[PDB]
Amino acid sequence: VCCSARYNLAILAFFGFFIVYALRVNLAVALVDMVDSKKYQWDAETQGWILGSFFYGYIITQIPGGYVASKIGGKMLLGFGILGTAVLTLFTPIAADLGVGPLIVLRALEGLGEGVTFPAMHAMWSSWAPPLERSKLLSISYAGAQLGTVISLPLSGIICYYMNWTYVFYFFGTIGIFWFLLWIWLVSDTPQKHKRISHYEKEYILSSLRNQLSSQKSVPWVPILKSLPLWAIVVAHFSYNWTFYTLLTLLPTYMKEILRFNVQENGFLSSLPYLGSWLCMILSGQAADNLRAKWNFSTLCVRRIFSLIGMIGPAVFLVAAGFIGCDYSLAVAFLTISTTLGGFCSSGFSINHLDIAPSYAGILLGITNTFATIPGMVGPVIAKSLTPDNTVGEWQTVFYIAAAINVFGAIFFTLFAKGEVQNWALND
Repeated sequence: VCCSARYNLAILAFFGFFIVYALRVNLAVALVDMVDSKKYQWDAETQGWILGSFFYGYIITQIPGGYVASKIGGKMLLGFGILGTAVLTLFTPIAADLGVGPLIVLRALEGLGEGVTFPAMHAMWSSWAPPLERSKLLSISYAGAQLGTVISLPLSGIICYYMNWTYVFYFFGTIGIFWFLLWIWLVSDTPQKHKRISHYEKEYILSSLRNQLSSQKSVPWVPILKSLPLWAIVVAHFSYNWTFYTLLTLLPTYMKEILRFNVQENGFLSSLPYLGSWLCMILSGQAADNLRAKWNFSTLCVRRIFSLIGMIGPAVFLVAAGFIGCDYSLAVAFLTISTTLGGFCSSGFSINHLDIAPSYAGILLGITNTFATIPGMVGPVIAKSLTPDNTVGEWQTVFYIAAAINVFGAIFFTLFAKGEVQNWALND
């Protein structure tokens, strides 16, 4: 039944991430319409910092967000993070008028508010998803970001065409509040707290989670930081984020500067890879859960297979993108194929935090994001320093580096990953 309580939560989280990512993306396309050459005379560096200061706040509140979510539950953290994002987005037109400093402060506040949503959602699923249904539920929850980017890219441009650029922020921000009103009303942080959950569904979920939750009184920080299986996930996530920062920022820039294709202006062709990623995310979660449920594959084997696919497969196409030459059509094809194969990581390492320690998945995902958000802020300078002459060979070297990092991460995860609850997560 589609209207079951846990899938209702999954759909609501899907739309929450859709809204948050649409809010995040629409700035990148409203900016080009408001900058000069009233219009604001911000150069390339000022625009880059306006865009990138979000992550300097996004990084900070990952581990604290996970810890607080494990202590009190994720409902309020997620709801208020997304509400803060929306409300602060509503003020972007004013902050732009005060000046660069106020706007960078606003973006940093958005990042701080938004840092807790992912660890909070993991800590929320640690109480809602039965072990043999995590792949479906988490995939449905996190495909919202992909669909949000897909819908935000063209619709914001349409709004700017028919309305002033401020209405983009107004529209998405008010939709954020209208979603928060549903989140406050329809969702609870645990099945025992749910107001409408049927008796047998609660019994089913609690019975499924009965022997995986922890009896411990306090977080095992030392075991968490000492466990090799966690560092396997960290190494996988860092490599994945580096590879996809490359794929979705540098490769479009490669097409812009070397091939002169200007994909950023086309719009729809830019959203195509995200649509493919959304569809593959959902279907690879479905297939990954079926493999564990019906065919009786070991969880670790499924994680290994899907991580190897979703990491190594994109590497080959990313490397090929440097050899395609003047044909930008096949460059777009490789971008789309790589971003589509990227969906398997939604059932690969991206879920393994719950697998190795469900009771502390919030903290584990907080640590993993704290490590994996670094590439999104170190890549700009690396690319700037690796392509001084801006020729095909330098971009080929950049793609070689990205593919090498991706393959090393995939191999490390394959070697050192685990798919069963660690003993340090069960009892003192």
